[PDB]
Amino acid sequence: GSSGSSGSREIDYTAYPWFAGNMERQQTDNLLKSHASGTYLIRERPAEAERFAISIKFNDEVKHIKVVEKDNWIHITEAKKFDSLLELVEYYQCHSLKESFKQLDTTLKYPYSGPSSG
Repeated sequence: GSSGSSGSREIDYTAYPWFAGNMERQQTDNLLKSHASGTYLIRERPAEAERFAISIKFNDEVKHIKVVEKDNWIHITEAKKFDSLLELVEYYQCHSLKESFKQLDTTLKYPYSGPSSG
């Protein structure tokens, strides 16, 4: 129960096309693997502290990153703080993910499968 900090309106991550939510892991590596070497997506995980994740298809291998939410902040591997998930995404969207993971060098290019209605 964070005391002092309040929240009037939180950013809706489920409004973006690159939003996946609580999809099926296997489904992620099944749809991503097929996608191109630039398909990224953001999924959520059943946890109090870590309730966010990011999966991007790069190097013929689907990588799954974990998000940490502490002190009303959102970041990964405590390498860089961001006002919120949105920021963290917009950051890599242009800056390669090498900074956090050398082995991984890419930037959110295209979204995931996408919500196909109809």
